[PDB]
Amino acid sequence: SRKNRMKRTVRVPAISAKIADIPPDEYSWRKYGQKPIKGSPHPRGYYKCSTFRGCPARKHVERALDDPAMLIVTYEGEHRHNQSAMLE
Ligand SMILES: [Zn+2]
Repeated sequence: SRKNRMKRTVRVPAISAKIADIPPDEYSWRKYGQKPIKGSPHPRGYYKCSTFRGCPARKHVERALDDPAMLIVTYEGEHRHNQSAMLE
């Protein structure tokens, strides 16, 4: 084997008045069901990235335990998008 990677980042926008656990993205996404984490209450949602076809990748959304306000995003697979797709 040729190999797959997982990366993590934390999201939390300062500018907006209210924090949403389902916030807006630069690109569209598709959502799958949600499943619980044992020992950590906080449902983890499964999402896929939809922007422009040919994009390989899947992602999961999780909430920070430090503070419920911060969001954790785990991306698998690389993302390649066309700027015109946003318009699009
Ligand atoms: Zn993507």
